[PDB]
Amino acid sequence: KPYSSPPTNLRSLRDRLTQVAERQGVVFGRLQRHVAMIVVAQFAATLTDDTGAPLLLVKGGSSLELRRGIPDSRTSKDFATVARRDIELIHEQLADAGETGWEGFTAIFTAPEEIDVPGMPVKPRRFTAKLSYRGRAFATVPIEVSSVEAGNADQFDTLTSDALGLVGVPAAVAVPCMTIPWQIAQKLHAVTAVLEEPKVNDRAHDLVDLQLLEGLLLDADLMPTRSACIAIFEARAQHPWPPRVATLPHWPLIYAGALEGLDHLELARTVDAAAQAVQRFVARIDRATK
Ligand SMILES: [Mg+2]
Ligand SMILES: [Mg+2]
Ligand SMILES: [Mg+2]
Ligand SMILES: [Mg+2]
Ligand SMILES: [Mg+2]
Ligand SMILES: [Mg+2]
Ligand SMILES: [Mg+2]
Ligand SMILES: [Mg+2]
Ligand SMILES: [Mg+2]
Ligand SMILES: [Mg+2]
Ligand SMILES: [Mg+2]
Ligand SMILES: [Mg+2]
Ligand SMILES: [Mg+2]
Ligand SMILES: [Mg+2]
Repeated sequence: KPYSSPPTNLRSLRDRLTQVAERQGVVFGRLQRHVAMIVVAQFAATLTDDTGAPLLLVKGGSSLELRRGIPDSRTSKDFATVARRDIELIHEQLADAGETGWEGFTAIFTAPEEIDVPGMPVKPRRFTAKLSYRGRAFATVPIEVSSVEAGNADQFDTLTSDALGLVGVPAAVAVPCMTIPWQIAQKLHAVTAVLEEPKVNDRAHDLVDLQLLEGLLLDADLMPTRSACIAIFEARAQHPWPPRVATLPHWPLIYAGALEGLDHLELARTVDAAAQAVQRFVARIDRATK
């Protein structure tokens, strides 16, 4: 029933993914995008400095899937990371690791294009991972790499998934990840940001993530989160800490879009409620002491 040898080719792999998808309540595509992200994360985890410390830490929506699992988290198109070295070192090293492969998987990485963010001197970079399995093309994953800010690469947590084990690829998955205080600081800053005149802030989906993150924090001291929020808000030097959590006019339907699939969780069902929940979280963080 569980597979004793790895899949011999892509068809047998897709076929096993679909049997696992139905076997436990997921759409085939969500599970496939998740396997592709696990594979990309394993390529990123082979990038070590001369002490063995990771060079890339996963963040954003990919981190949250790993933390909570597929059923209890938002679908994440992006695979975002924070590097502790320059991209040119990062991009060459991924192509290397992508060529060596991992348990049948191989990857090709398009060229990094700088993107524009006005609060960071070092600009973020986006490119794409074209995955293959035993030679045959498998999936395409957007990647976002950005620079360290304050101490957000100082520590990491190491998350695992057993998705690939279900389809008979037994090797352990262990992905270094940005810690929650810094995920909270970054999403808080992005969700309360006011942008330049061409564009508007569409990030109502971050109000879901911030409610998930507050649960994962549980009853821990918030002093590390407060320190991290102070640090991100000062370094970027856009709007000040503590921010006001403003709802924009198109956000009701975007927010409702970000809740798809999460009926079982205890989350605010409307955007106004979500904003309030996030504002009380902000007030909690700001009051933290010793
Ligand atoms: Mg085939
Ligand atoms: Mg299926
Ligand atoms: Mg199966
Ligand atoms: Mg460097
Ligand atoms: Mg590219
Ligand atoms: Mg710091
Ligand atoms: Mg650590
Ligand atoms: Mg963010
Ligand atoms: Mg505290
Ligand atoms: Mg602290
Ligand atoms: Mg105001
Ligand atoms: Mg909905
Ligand atoms: Mg609704
Ligand atoms: Mg609170």
